[PDB]
Amino acid sequence: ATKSVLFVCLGNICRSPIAEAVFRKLVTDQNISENWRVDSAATSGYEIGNPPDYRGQSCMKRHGIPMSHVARQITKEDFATFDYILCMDESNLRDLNRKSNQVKTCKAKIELLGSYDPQKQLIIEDPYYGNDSDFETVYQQCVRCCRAFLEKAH
Ligand SMILES: O=C(Nc1ccccc1)[C@H](c1ccccc1)S(=O)(=O)O
Repeated sequence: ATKSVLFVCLGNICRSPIAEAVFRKLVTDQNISENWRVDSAATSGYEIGNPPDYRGQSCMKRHGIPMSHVARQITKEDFATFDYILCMDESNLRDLNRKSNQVKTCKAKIELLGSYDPQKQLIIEDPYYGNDSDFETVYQQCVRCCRAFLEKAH
């Protein structure tokens, strides 16, 4: 039975495509990518059609994890098809819950990705107005959370 996860952030050009790429690498490394549908989407329409922010690409290149995506906004269908929708911050979470209540079928469990962090850094903060170190922190959070999520979903 194929499992599925959608990572979600505000623009879908940084936090969620990083989480998506980190997770895809993890399952590929453990020989189970074929068992997973992995994707990412945005709560907003700010960046639809755009590639991941290059500041995030720079970070990912340093860690040797390839990343490619075209930003898209989450849709009503996503709530029906995904097992998990894992988002970055409380604002994302409130929007996703609002949207989920507008559809008939919500298969997805909607949660903060950070709820999986063994180090308990609950929020994955938007690094848009931040510096290199903020992108690195996002990356590290995604690694820790994705590993924990794969090991045992809530
Ligand atoms: O879209 C974003 N923020 C945002 C900030 C201001 C206006 C619109 C979007 C976020 C982002 C962070 C770093 C570099 C690019 C984008 S994301 O949610 O992580 O993708």
